Amino acid sequence: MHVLTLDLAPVTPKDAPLLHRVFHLSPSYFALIGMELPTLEDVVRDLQTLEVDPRRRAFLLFLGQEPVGYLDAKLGYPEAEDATLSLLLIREDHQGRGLGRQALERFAAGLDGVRRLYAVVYGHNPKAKAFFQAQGFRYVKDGGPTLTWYVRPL
Ligand SMILES: [Cl-]
Repeated sequence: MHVLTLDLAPVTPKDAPLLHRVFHLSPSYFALIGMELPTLEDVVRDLQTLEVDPRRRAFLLFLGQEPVGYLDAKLGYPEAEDATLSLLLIREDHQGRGLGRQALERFAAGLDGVRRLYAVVYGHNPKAKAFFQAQGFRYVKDGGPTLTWYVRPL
């Protein structure tokens, strides 16, 4: 059986163990960007940091009770009127079923009053670049060797 509708649950520091597990079930992403899997202590610290920023919009992605991804954006960056998506991750066993597109469309639906939505891609990740272009994000610039910027009007 399949749950179809993806729920976007706002993340809090008590979610650290669940977000840790999502990252640990996504090893290929961390290898691609040249990083060890995050420690639980690292995930806690990162959640404490986003907790105190009123403009961060971060979510665990749920199918029923199962955490199957993570979405992290910042309103008001690069400009006050815009938003930027810094991470969209679907757990590796749930990739290729349209959940990335669903998460993006559900998130963008909530941004009436925002002007443009940027996405920043880290490292040599052409698969992610192909995904964002397919969803209507055009290339803006590269941000040095490690970063590439894309944008979609709302
Ligand atoms: Cl459903």
